[PDB]
Amino acid sequence: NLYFQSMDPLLSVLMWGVNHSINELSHVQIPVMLMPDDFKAYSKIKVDNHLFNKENMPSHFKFKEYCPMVFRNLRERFGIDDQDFQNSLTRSAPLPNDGARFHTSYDKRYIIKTITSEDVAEMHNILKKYHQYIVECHGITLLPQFLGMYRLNVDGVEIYVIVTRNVFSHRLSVYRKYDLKGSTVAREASDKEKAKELPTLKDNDFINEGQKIYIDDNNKKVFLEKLKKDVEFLAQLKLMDYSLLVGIHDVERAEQEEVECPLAPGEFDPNIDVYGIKCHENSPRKEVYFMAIIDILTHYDASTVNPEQYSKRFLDFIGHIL
Amino acid sequence: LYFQSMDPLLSVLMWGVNHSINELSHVQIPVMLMPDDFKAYSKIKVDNHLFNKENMPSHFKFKEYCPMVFRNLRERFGIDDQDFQNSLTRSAPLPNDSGARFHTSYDKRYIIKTITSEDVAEMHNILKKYHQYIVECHGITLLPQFLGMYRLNVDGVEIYVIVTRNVFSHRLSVYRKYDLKGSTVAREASDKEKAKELPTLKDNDFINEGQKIYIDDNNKKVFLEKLKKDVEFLAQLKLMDYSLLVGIHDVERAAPGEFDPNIDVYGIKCHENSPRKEVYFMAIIDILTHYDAKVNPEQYSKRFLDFIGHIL
Ligand SMILES: CC[C@@H](Nc1c(C#N)c(-c2ccc(-c3cccc(Cl)c3F)cc2)nc2cnccc12)C(N)=O
Ligand SMILES: CC[C@@H](Nc1c(C#N)c(-c2ccc(-c3cccc(Cl)c3F)cc2)nc2cnccc12)C(N)=O
Repeated sequence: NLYFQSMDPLLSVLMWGVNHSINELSHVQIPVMLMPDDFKAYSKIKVDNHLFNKENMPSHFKFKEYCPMVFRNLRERFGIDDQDFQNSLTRSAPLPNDGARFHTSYDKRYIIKTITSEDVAEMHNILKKYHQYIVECHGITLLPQFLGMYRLNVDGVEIYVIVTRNVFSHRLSVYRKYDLKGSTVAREASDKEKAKELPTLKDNDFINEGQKIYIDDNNKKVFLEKLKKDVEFLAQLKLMDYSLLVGIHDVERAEQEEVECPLAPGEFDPNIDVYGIKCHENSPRKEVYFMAIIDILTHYDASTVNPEQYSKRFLDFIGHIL
Repeated sequence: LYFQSMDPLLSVLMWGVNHSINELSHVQIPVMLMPDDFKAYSKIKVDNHLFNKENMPSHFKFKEYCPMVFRNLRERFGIDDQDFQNSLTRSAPLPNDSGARFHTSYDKRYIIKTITSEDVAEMHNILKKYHQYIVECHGITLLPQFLGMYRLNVDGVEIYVIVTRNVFSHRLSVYRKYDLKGSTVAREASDKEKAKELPTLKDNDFINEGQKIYIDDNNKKVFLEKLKKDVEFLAQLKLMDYSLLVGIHDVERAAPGEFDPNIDVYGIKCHENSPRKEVYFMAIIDILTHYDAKVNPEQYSKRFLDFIGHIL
């Protein structure tokens, strides 16, 4: 059964705190609708164990959840059941990707990131507009899905954490990934980065490697129409420096790595892998693309391009590569 | 389940038991308890801002004493942790009446009583010997079954709480109830006490009413043999001032007269030749008075056993 053990005590507190948060909400009514107070709310928990569970958990920790009712409503609006979320974040420890550091949930559904107190403050600044935007697009958006936000304290180490939905497939592997922005001199992966297993490539890598993305005219028009709305919303909030993250699944590469070791090859569940787009019938390779916006929370007040200019250049760059 | 109550302390108790048991489901059942488990505790302090402001208090603390020991006790007494959690939280405990106050779980399986910090210290003082006594008698005893001990804090007020098992049936009504000590001293329920629906009657009430408990020779032997061993243990811990609690169920006022002895563990049916079809619920309560509060514990125990033997 579930002990929340880790060598990383901050991961043990995160798994414990998500378990607690979700069980607590099981004892709080789902309201007709969110109110203003729900956007300034928190729950704080301080645990002090003495000679109790001293093996599998730290004895002294704090866990704080920001606006629990709002993130619960956001999970529901993005089609995520709270018990599934709880199992994803607690049944086995999140895995490190190894400042660039992130974790993935064990089942690769969710991304966990350490954020600053400035981030948390900016999150509260946008949370009402973000929530209403999610309402009006019926949860259909390329924006990050913010699913939970927490503060952890153990051993005198304080961190803030955000949980988002993975852009990539929980099952289909990515052999190539790009963080894309536009209009940035020398924006390309370092030598050390390109030497890794799965490098995070960037704008000049995408251009200089001849990267194409083969989606049909309909999927392109639907995708670019969402991007425009989402990026216009970000520019209204005065946000900038966001990326399009692009993951490519190569069906025949994935297949050759199985032979070394029921959805058909290249098929995915669009209710789980929500950012997936199939290639068109004339791709030179059978590929599946995963594409969405990440990393939105830079406010213009914090060469300085303005958010209008950033949004136009970004849309122009993505439009010119597809 | 929102743990709502007019009494904030009851919400905290229900939230706390709920949290306690869920937490223990994330903790291994040890091969055996160790000395540290008898000096252990869990503390949680909750501070909510504009969250769950309707059901629950926004600021509270909950401490569980020796959670590993009370979990083991619950198992040794044939109690599943999810049934226990259910009994204490599906619906608020009900107050007996209104120091003498107690609550009953909503399903009448358990007793919840506010105790002093002095009680909490004396429970820690006896708990290793009590646990090892429960091991030795295989959970067969008329002692109080100590199932959980806690400290609650809400809105400036702090209380300590013990949970025990109901001596009485979760189903069968008691029409008559005695607190018996064998004090040759005066022990009579008050006129106020006696005006109630169910008075707590005492030694001299039992004598003056000529109350009879008709048990067959085998049940009485087994019962007095347990009582002897239990009372000799109490005297060895230098505990005194405990009572036999006796509840009488009247079957004719009505299958009638039957009960599950895995739930109502203190039930004993009457002699077939009893002039009334009764069922008796009898066990020891209220053991935590140490002689060091200064008739001695040996004398108390012998005078106690003699009186119970006297009445059957
Ligand atoms: C390039 C990104 C990296 N992987 C990430 C990645 C990160 N880091 C993120 C991510 C980025 C930034 C933030 C974030 C920062 C500050 C404040 C707030 Cl509120 C935030 F939300 C959260 C999550 N999301 C991903 C989604 N799916 C797949 C891969 C992803 C990688 N190297 O592959
Ligand atoms: C006769 C007393 C009352 N009913 C009680 C009753 C009480 N009070 C108790 C009880 C008494 C004392 C304590 C107690 C005090 C101090 C410290 C510690 Cl550690 C204790 F455990 C706990 C529980 N147990 C009962 C069991 N079954 C049926 C009726 C019961 C009643 N009036 O009916």
